[PDB]
Amino acid sequence: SKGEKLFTGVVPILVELDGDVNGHKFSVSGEGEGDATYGKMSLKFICTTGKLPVPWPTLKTTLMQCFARYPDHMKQHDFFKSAMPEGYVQERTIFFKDDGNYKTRAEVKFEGDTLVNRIELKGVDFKEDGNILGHKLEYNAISGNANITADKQKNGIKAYFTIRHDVEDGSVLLADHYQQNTPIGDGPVLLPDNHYLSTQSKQSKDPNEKRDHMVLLEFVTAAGIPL
Repeated sequence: SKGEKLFTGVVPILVELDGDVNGHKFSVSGEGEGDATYGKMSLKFICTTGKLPVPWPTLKTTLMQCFARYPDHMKQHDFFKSAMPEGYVQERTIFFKDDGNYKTRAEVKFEGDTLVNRIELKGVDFKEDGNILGHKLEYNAISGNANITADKQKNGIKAYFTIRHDVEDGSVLLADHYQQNTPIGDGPVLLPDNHYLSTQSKQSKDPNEKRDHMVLLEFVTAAGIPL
Protein backbone atom coordinates (compact mmCIF):
# COMPACT_ATOMS: atom_id res chain seq x y z
CA SER A 1 0.00 0.00 0.00
CA LYS A 2 0.65 3.58 -0.91
CA GLY A 3 -1.98 3.52 1.83
CA GLU A 4 0.86 5.01 3.87
CA LYS A 5 1.33 7.76 1.15
CA LEU A 6 -2.14 9.24 1.96
CA PHE A 7 -0.87 10.18 5.50
CA THR A 8 2.44 12.02 4.76
CA GLY A 9 0.86 15.45 5.34
CA VAL A 10 -2.04 16.96 7.29
CA VAL A 11 -5.37 15.11 6.71
CA PRO A 12 -8.81 16.61 7.51
CA ILE A 13 -10.86 14.38 9.86
CA LEU A 14 -14.67 13.96 10.15
CA VAL A 15 -16.25 11.85 12.92
CA GLU A 16 -19.93 10.85 13.20
CA LEU A 17 -21.35 8.78 16.07
CA ASP A 18 -24.94 7.58 16.70
CA GLY A 19 -25.33 6.12 20.20
CA ASP A 20 -28.03 4.37 22.26
CA VAL A 21 -27.15 3.65 25.92
CA ASN A 22 -29.98 2.09 27.98
CA GLY A 23 -32.37 3.59 25.34
CA HIS A 24 -30.92 7.14 25.72
CA LYS A 25 -30.18 8.07 22.06
CA PHE A 26 -27.56 10.72 21.18
CA SER A 27 -25.28 11.88 18.35
CA VAL A 28 -21.71 13.26 18.32
CA SER A 29 -19.90 14.99 15.45
CA GLY A 30 -16.18 15.66 15.42
CA GLU A 31 -13.70 17.50 13.23
CA GLY A 32 -9.98 18.09 13.12
CA GLU A 33 -6.65 17.31 11.48
CA GLY A 34 -4.34 14.30 11.61
CA ASP A 35 -0.57 14.50 11.00
CA ALA A 36 0.58 10.86 11.20
CA THR A 37 4.19 11.95 10.53
CA TYR A 38 4.17 13.14 14.20
CA GLY A 39 1.42 10.68 15.33
CA LYS A 40 -0.71 13.79 15.98
CA MET A 41 -4.49 14.39 16.01
CA SER A 42 -6.07 17.70 16.90
CA LEU A 43 -9.89 17.27 17.41
CA LYS A 44 -13.11 18.89 18.67
CA PHE A 45 -16.31 16.83 19.31
CA ILE A 46 -19.89 18.21 19.71
CA CYS A 47 -22.95 16.43 21.16
CA THR A 48 -25.44 17.41 18.40
CA THR A 49 -28.54 16.19 20.37
CA GLY A 50 -28.08 18.45 23.48
CA LYS A 51 -26.60 16.84 26.64
CA LEU A 52 -24.42 13.70 26.35
CA PRO A 53 -26.09 11.04 28.57
CA VAL A 54 -22.66 9.38 29.27
CA PRO A 55 -19.34 10.96 30.28
CA TRP A 56 -17.08 12.12 27.42
CA PRO A 57 -14.16 10.01 28.76
CA THR A 58 -16.18 6.78 28.16
CA LEU A 59 -16.46 7.66 24.40
CA LYS A 60 -12.80 8.71 23.77
CA THR A 61 -11.50 5.27 22.63
CA THR A 62 -14.58 4.88 20.29
CA LEU A 63 -14.28 8.35 18.73
CA MET A 64 -8.47 6.51 14.17
CA GLN A 65 -5.37 4.40 14.82
CA CYS A 66 -4.44 5.09 11.14
CA PHE A 67 -2.95 8.40 12.48
CA ALA A 68 -0.34 6.50 14.61
CA ARG A 69 3.32 7.27 13.98
CA TYR A 70 5.03 3.96 12.99
CA PRO A 71 8.81 4.39 13.28
CA ASP A 72 10.53 3.49 9.99
CA HIS A 73 11.78 0.07 11.34
CA MET A 74 8.09 -0.91 12.09
CA LYS A 75 6.32 0.42 8.89
CA GLN A 76 5.69 -3.19 7.66
CA HIS A 77 3.39 -3.65 10.75
CA ASP A 78 0.99 -0.72 9.92
CA PHE A 79 -2.26 -2.55 9.02
CA PHE A 80 -4.34 0.62 9.51
CA LYS A 81 -2.77 2.70 6.70
CA SER A 82 -2.34 -0.42 4.48
CA ALA A 83 -6.17 -0.74 4.32
CA MET A 84 -6.61 2.87 3.02
CA PRO A 85 -8.18 4.42 1.08
CA GLU A 86 -11.01 1.80 0.93
CA GLY A 87 -10.73 1.62 4.74
CA TYR A 88 -11.44 -0.75 7.61
CA VAL A 89 -14.23 -1.83 9.96
CA GLN A 90 -13.36 -1.40 13.66
CA GLU A 91 -15.61 -3.41 16.07
CA ARG A 92 -15.28 -3.32 19.86
CA THR A 93 -16.95 -4.55 23.00
CA ILE A 94 -16.04 -2.45 26.08
CA PHE A 95 -16.93 -4.05 29.42
CA PHE A 96 -17.19 -1.49 32.25
CA LYS A 97 -16.44 -3.33 35.54
CA ASP A 98 -19.63 -3.74 37.66
CA ASP A 99 -21.60 -1.78 34.98
CA GLY A 100 -22.84 -1.98 31.35
CA ASN A 101 -20.97 -2.66 28.09
CA TYR A 102 -20.71 -0.71 24.82
CA LYS A 103 -20.76 -2.59 21.43
CA THR A 104 -19.28 -0.36 18.66
CA ARG A 105 -18.98 -0.70 14.89
CA ALA A 106 -17.12 1.92 12.85
CA GLU A 107 -16.10 2.35 9.20
CA VAL A 108 -12.88 4.35 8.80
CA LYS A 109 -12.18 5.39 5.19
CA PHE A 110 -11.28 8.31 2.89
CA GLU A 111 -14.00 10.42 1.31
CA GLY A 112 -11.77 12.34 -1.08
CA ASP A 113 -9.09 14.04 1.05
CA THR A 114 -11.06 13.60 4.32
CA LEU A 115 -10.54 10.68 6.72
CA VAL A 116 -14.07 9.76 7.88
CA ASN A 117 -14.89 7.72 11.02
CA ARG A 118 -18.63 6.71 11.05
CA ILE A 119 -19.66 4.93 14.27
CA GLU A 120 -22.71 3.21 15.78
CA LEU A 121 -22.65 2.49 19.57
CA LYS A 122 -25.11 0.32 21.55
CA GLY A 123 -24.86 0.33 25.38
CA VAL A 124 -26.89 -2.01 27.66
CA ASP A 125 -27.09 -3.01 31.37
CA PHE A 126 -25.90 0.36 32.75
CA LYS A 127 -26.76 1.50 36.32
CA GLU A 128 -28.80 4.79 36.17
CA ASP A 129 -27.28 5.65 39.60
CA GLY A 130 -23.73 4.36 38.67
CA ASN A 131 -20.48 6.23 37.82
CA ILE A 132 -21.34 6.37 34.06
CA LEU A 133 -25.06 7.36 33.75
CA GLY A 134 -24.59 9.31 37.03
CA HIS A 135 -21.70 11.36 35.44
CA LYS A 136 -19.20 10.66 38.29
CA LEU A 137 -16.05 10.39 36.12
CA GLU A 138 -13.10 12.82 36.09
CA TYR A 139 -12.64 14.75 32.80
CA ASN A 140 -8.89 14.10 32.58
CA ALA A 141 -6.31 12.79 30.14
CA ILE A 142 -6.37 9.12 29.03
CA SER A 143 -2.94 7.60 28.07
CA GLY A 144 -1.66 4.00 27.67
CA ASN A 145 -1.15 1.07 25.34
CA ALA A 146 -3.34 -0.73 22.77
CA ASN A 147 -1.90 -4.27 22.16
CA ILE A 148 -2.18 -5.26 18.46
CA THR A 149 -2.05 -8.80 17.06
CA ALA A 150 -2.56 -10.27 13.56
CA ASP A 151 -5.84 -12.03 12.72
CA LYS A 152 -4.62 -14.02 9.64
CA GLN A 153 -7.99 -15.79 9.18
CA LYS A 154 -9.90 -12.42 8.88
CA ASN A 155 -6.99 -10.68 6.99
CA GLY A 156 -6.99 -8.15 9.80
CA ILE A 157 -6.06 -7.39 13.40
CA LYS A 158 -7.30 -7.78 16.96
CA ALA A 159 -6.49 -5.44 19.82
CA TYR A 160 -6.97 -5.54 23.62
CA PHE A 161 -6.37 -3.09 26.44
CA THR A 162 -7.85 -1.92 29.74
CA ILE A 163 -8.60 1.82 30.30
CA ARG A 164 -8.48 3.02 33.95
CA HIS A 165 -11.08 5.87 34.22
CA ASP A 166 -10.58 8.09 37.33
CA VAL A 167 -13.86 8.31 39.36
CA GLU A 168 -14.67 11.50 41.31
CA ASP A 169 -14.46 9.53 44.68
CA GLY A 170 -10.78 8.57 43.92
CA SER A 171 -11.58 4.94 42.73
CA VAL A 172 -10.87 3.64 39.19
CA LEU A 173 -13.51 2.36 36.68
CA LEU A 174 -11.90 -0.46 34.58
CA ALA A 175 -13.03 -0.63 30.94
CA ASP A 176 -11.84 -3.84 29.23
CA HIS A 177 -11.62 -3.30 25.44
CA TYR A 178 -11.82 -6.18 22.86
CA GLN A 179 -11.20 -4.98 19.26
CA GLN A 180 -11.36 -6.55 15.75
CA ASN A 181 -10.46 -4.65 12.54
CA THR A 182 -11.02 -5.98 8.99
CA PRO A 183 -10.30 -4.40 5.61
CA ILE A 184 -13.27 -3.10 3.58
CA GLY A 185 -11.41 -3.65 0.29
CA ASP A 186 -10.04 -7.04 -0.95
CA GLY A 187 -6.58 -5.59 -1.89
CA PRO A 188 -3.56 -6.85 0.15
CA VAL A 189 -2.97 -5.45 3.70
CA LEU A 190 0.00 -5.61 6.14
CA LEU A 191 -0.59 -8.22 8.88
CA PRO A 192 1.66 -7.19 11.75
CA ASP A 193 3.89 -8.96 14.30
CA ASN A 194 2.76 -8.23 17.88
CA HIS A 195 3.27 -4.62 19.00
CA TYR A 196 1.36 -1.79 20.71
CA LEU A 197 0.19 1.78 20.16
CA SER A 198 1.18 4.21 22.91
CA THR A 199 -1.25 7.15 23.21
CA GLN A 200 -0.60 10.44 25.09
CA SER A 201 -3.68 12.72 25.32
CA LYS A 202 -4.53 16.27 26.50
CA GLN A 203 -8.23 17.00 26.89
CA SER A 204 -9.76 20.47 27.29
CA LYS A 205 -12.84 22.70 26.95
CA ASP A 206 -13.43 25.54 24.46
CA PRO A 207 -14.47 28.49 26.69
CA ASN A 208 -16.48 30.04 23.75
CA GLU A 209 -18.37 26.74 22.98
CA LYS A 210 -21.96 26.48 24.42
CA ARG A 211 -22.71 22.93 23.10
CA ASP A 212 -21.68 19.86 25.16
CA HIS A 213 -18.17 19.19 23.78
CA MET A 214 -14.63 17.84 24.15
CA VAL A 215 -11.31 19.13 22.68
CA LEU A 216 -8.52 16.54 22.29
CA LEU A 217 -4.82 16.67 21.37
CA GLU A 218 -3.62 13.08 20.86
CA PHE A 219 -0.14 11.65 20.11
CA VAL A 220 -0.02 7.94 19.11
CA THR A 221 3.28 6.03 18.53
CA ALA A 222 3.79 2.39 17.53
CA ALA A 223 6.24 0.54 19.87
CA GLY A 224 7.18 -2.91 21.23
CA ILE A 225 9.57 -3.94 18.34
CA PRO A 226 13.18 -2.83 19.05
CA LEU A 227 15.81 -0.93 17.05
